[PDB]
Amino acid sequence: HGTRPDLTDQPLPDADHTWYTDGSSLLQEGQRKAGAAVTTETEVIWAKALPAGTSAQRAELIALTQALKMAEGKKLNVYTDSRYAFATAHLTSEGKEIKNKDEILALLKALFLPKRLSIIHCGHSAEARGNRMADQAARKAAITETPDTS
Ligand SMILES: [Mg+2]
Repeated sequence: HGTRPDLTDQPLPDADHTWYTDGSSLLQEGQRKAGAAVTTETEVIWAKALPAGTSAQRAELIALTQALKMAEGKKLNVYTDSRYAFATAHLTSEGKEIKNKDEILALLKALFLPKRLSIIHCGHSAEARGNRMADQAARKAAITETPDTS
């Protein structure tokens, strides 16, 4: 499925990591704030504010890419509530005239870092709690932290 032949959409039965990702972009009194995060069901393992103006879609790609990078050499089940990020990870060919070009390139390269990988798209279950955790962490970073650029 996609550029990476063994990529599955169903959870691996023996993953080393089960992570949740989210990218956020909120309009706070006319100012565009953004953030991204990677979490386990209950703990934040990476989160940061992104440059002013960063769109939600761009932030979503950045978060998923970070998860892939941190899981290099391991078996990863990673969740995303972004249809856009999920679909992008399955692209096999695209032109230069596309939005978020740099982020897409980084994602496509990162797909090959994990030993085994499942990217899953989407309550009171563990997966619902994890997705909610990533959402809260990305929004918290966007609203309460300062970005490294801009
Ligand atoms: Mg999302």
